[PDB]
Formats: sequence, structure tokens, C-alpha cells
Amino acid sequence: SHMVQKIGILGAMREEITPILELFGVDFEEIPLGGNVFHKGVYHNKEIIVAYSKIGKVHSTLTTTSMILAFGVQKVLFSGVAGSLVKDLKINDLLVAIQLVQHDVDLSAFDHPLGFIPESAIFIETSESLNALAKEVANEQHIVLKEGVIASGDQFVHSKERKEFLVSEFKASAVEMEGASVAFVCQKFGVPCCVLRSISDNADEEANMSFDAFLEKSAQTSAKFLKSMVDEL
Amino acid sequence: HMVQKIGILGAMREEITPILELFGVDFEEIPLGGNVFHKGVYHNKEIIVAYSKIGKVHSTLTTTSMILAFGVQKVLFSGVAGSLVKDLKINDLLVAIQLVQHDVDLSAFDHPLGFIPESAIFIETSESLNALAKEVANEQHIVLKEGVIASGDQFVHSKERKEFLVSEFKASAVEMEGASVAFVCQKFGVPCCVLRSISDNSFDAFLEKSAQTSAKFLKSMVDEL
Ligand SMILES: Nc1ncnc2[nH]cnc12
Repeated sequence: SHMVQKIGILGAMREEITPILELFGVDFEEIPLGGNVFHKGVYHNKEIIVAYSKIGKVHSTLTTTSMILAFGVQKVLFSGVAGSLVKDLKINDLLVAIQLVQHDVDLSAFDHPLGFIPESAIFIETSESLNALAKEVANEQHIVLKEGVIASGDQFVHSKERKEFLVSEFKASAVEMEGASVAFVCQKFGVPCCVLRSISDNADEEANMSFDAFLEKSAQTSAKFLKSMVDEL
Repeated sequence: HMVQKIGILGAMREEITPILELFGVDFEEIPLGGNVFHKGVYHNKEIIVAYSKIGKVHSTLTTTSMILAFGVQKVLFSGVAGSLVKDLKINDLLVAIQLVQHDVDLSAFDHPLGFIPESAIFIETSESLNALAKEVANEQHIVLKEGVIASGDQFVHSKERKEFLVSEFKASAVEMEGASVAFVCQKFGVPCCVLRSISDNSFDAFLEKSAQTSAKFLKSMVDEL
């Protein structure tokens, strides 16, 4: 029914949604579609649709589209982990993405700026309203929540040279592989989106080792915070 | 019972009018997710035609929308691609037997390039549509070339990057949207056929010519479906 509010909650990997399903604690019906498993439950009278997309831009575009078109979700909250590009963002710290960019798009051979695609824009915006809510919830929990630009692309970044490019070209604070495609799809449909990330690594030569040591704790941190936001919705 | 619903995607806007005009039936414009879908009925099949837009996110969105919102059961995707190999020339028509996202890189974890966990490097296409393409080609006096198409969100033109696509994936041609549309179709169980006219071994003139011959090719595949 259109009288039932529907909220999509997305992560990229199983580990990013496991804690979400546990924290919400209601029974979820499993519904397979398009290679994804959607978990549908009712929490405080809201239908919550939870899924992990699998990694990267094509997987996350597909899953966000299914949530909106097939499940009729009217907000998307994305939760997961990211690599830090700035010294003040340390392991486990939370960032909300005020703008996102696809950092790997390169049509500069035809004089477009890096990150730009025709009919689109370098920077994609998220919901003022939901980010304002994230800030209120962080303040009300005594959690430090940074706001910044997140760069997304289909490579796991693990080099000083790529980090330096991300900071100089886009002034990005963190890097990951899905945010910009989820925020893009939500913008095309006019659906409010929030992208929350907790830092798992520093996107440098050691990033794989950090990512594996910290993924689960960082995914839990983001997942708890997302649950705090749904509790105020 | 249910009508057959066929989706036709063009990778360039210039390809779209030639398609609608050749089908010769009335098309209704339906906007959705910033895309425009043209819906008509040709020989009692529903035909939904759209430009994919540029880059993998745009084309994943267009394809997922066509499947979920219009119920397309098979997808034909036409466009242009640059050659990576010695035996292709301008205006050759190539059917993609497999595709790859050539820019995917999780090598920090010792995964091979192009690979994502819970996925695979190569994306397959429809044996029965690719066979139909070969039949149509016969009838239209076209030699259909077969190969691997590599797709990524960068324009590929350097010697080093072209030789990488050949050595890493044995790709025959390169473009930006094919892999993502074939991948979405695979996820949903939708037969897909990806056809590309080879652009380089005057662009606007090549584009205008290839759009007409591809329109003609697509319509005669539909005639056999
Ligand atoms: N360094 C990194 N690069 C891309 N995506 C990530 N997610 C977490 N860390 C990342």
C-alpha cells in the first residue's frame, strides 16, 4: 500500500548489512530479485527493505534501482565502510557524504573535466534533510560526525599517488566503490538519499591489511548510527 | 498469456530516431529516471527503445529500469566501438560473445583485474540471439565478426592501455556501456545481444551511416523473434 512508508537500507557487502539485520531485530522476509536478496521487515510501522548490492558501481546502481522501482522505497540510507583520505578521519570515524563524485570517470580526452559525464555533473548531492538529521542524531549521541565529499570508483585505492589525486582534483575526504552511484540513482528518481561511512583504512599501501582487520567493527559503527537515524524517522 | 516485450538500446542518441523511423509504427514517449523510453507495438510485440546514456552507471540504470518498469524479456543493444585488433576495420559489425569491465581493480587483494567477489571477469551473452544475429547478417550480406568487448568509464586511446586490454582480457574492441547492459541482463535472466559497429582500426558521418545499417539489422532480428 502507498499508505505504508518504505525505507531502503543498502550496504555493498554482506558484512555491512549483517549488523543492520541484527540491530533491527524484527523478522525479515527474504525476496530474491536481480541477483540480490532483499530482506523485507516492518519496524515501527515502516516497511524496511535491506540488501547488500555487491561491490562497485554497476552492482550498486542495479540494487538502488530495484529498491526504488520494484520495492517502491521512498528514502535510501546507505551504510558501510570507506578509506580515509584526510588525517583527521581515523579508523572507525563516521562521515556523512554531502556530495559524491565518480572519481574514475575520464572523458578528458574530449575536454570534459575529470569526473564529468554529459547530462550529469561532477558532484552529486545527497538529502539536506537527512544529512541535517544525521548531524542532529550525532550531536544527541555525543558522536563526532564529519561531513565531506566522498569519491567512488571501481578500484580499491591503495596508493599515495591515487590518494593525492583524489584530494587535489575533488577535495574528497574518503574513498569507496558505491556511494556516488547510489546517490546518482536516487537523484534521477527524486528519492532522498543519505550516505554514511565508517573508516576501515587509509587508502594507502597497507590498505588491504587495515581493511581486513577493521571491516567488521567499522561496518558495526556505521550500522548502529544508521539505526539511530531510522529511530528518529 | 503474455505478449513478447523486446528492449532495444542505442549507445548514442543519434542511433534512436533511425530505429523508431524504420520500425515505422507509433511510439509513445515515457520519461522515467531521467531517461526517455519509446514504447510501440510492432508485429504484435511490444518494443521499448531508449538511448542508454553515457558510462556504466547511466547504462545500468537505463537497462534495470527497462526490465523492471517495462518488463522487457530480451534486450538488443547497438552502438559503436574502437578496434583493438589487426583484423577489424571501419564499419565492421561485431557481436560481443563475452564482455568485461576493464577498469575494475581489486588487485590490492590479489584478485585478478576485472574481477569482483560474487561475480566473474567475463559476462556472457545469449547463444540464441547471437545465432540469430549471424542468420540476419547472412541475409543482409554482412560478415558478422565475433569478439570480446571491454567496457570502462574512460576513453581508451593510449598504446599502453590498448595493449593492456588485449593482453589482460583478449579484447577485440572497446567502448563504455556494453558490459554493464549485458551484466544487468544476466542478473535478471534476460537474453541480451550486444552489436557494435567498428569506428576506427569523419565520426559524425560514420555515426549517421552506422545508425541506419544498425536500425536495419535490429528490425530484421525483431522480425525473426
Ligand atoms: N581504500 C579503499 N578504496 C576503495 N574502497 C574502499 N572501501 C574501504 N576502503 C576502501
